[PDB]
Amino acid sequence: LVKVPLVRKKSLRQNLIKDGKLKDFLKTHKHNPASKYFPEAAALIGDEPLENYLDTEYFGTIGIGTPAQDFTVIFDTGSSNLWVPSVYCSSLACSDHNQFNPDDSSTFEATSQELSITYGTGSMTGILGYDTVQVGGISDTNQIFGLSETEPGSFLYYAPFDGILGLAYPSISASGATPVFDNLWDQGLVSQDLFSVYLSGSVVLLGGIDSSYYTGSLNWVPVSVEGYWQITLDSITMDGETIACSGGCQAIVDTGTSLLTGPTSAIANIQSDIGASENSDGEMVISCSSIDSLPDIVFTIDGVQYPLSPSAYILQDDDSCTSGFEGMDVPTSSGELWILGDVFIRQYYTVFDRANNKVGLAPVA
Repeated sequence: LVKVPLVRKKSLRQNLIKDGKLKDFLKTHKHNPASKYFPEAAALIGDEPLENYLDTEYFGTIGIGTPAQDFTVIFDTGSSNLWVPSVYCSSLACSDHNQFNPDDSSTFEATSQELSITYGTGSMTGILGYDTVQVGGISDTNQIFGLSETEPGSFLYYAPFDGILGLAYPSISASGATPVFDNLWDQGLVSQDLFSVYLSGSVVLLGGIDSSYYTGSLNWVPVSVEGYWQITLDSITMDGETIACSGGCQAIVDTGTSLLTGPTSAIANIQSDIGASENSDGEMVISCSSIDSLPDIVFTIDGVQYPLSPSAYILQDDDSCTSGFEGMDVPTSSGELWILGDVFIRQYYTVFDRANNKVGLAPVA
């Protein structure tokens, strides 16, 4: 089976906290995760292009070129581009990361096309090139990717990743560059037009489904809008009570974030009920000792119930327990939108099917 092992590491946020940098940032910027998903939710003043990856926790490794140069990357279902930093990246922030040197690669082919990458909070500038990408043991030849050269923000210096490998639909790829998964499929390098994610780290399984990772039967849900891995949510309940998504709503399955993210108001209510409070470094801490007294939250999808127990929605680290919930302000006309991140995936093995445009889910084993 083609397996890409994932390692769980402290987040960019945690690193910012530990260096005492987060406070100042937050005082002068207004963070809205909604900006990754809507061209309209952007920050007016965006000097931190990677702000939206504050909370990513799982990373994988890929090789690029001949012979291979390695990089740690985020396997992101909420984006579609592949990019890594160029050796030409002079910025301070590029300094202790792996960078790609095209001169060292006998298979590299330059292009004159510019890459402009944005995740809603400022842009990164670079160049597009082709090379062979080593992923899960496979050699993905003629893969177009970006080499970033301009200021990526101070956040990169503290990030546990070098770059990002997008897993969404091609419709949302900047410059229409072909995504990794599409090129693999196009070249007949994978068994089937689908992929699955298992979080313990865990693995990204390319072109397969492994029954060892779940119990029960898989439940299939159609993708409702092709672009992100977007589905229809039926409701959200907390103590038998409907707390949000009344009469249905939209949800995006996103591996590039660890948290459950939803509209500010629903969220403010949930935080209050679970006993969380916000600290200086701007986190919602909860007492670890209070876990056993919390209620489950249930998402109903296509008429099936997916409960998350407190042990699931509350993150337990070193020196702390933190809330796995976060809020965002979605645009006007946009309807209610929830984002399902690691917290959810860690409990429900997820299958991403491109052949049929559906998502499948089942309780982990």
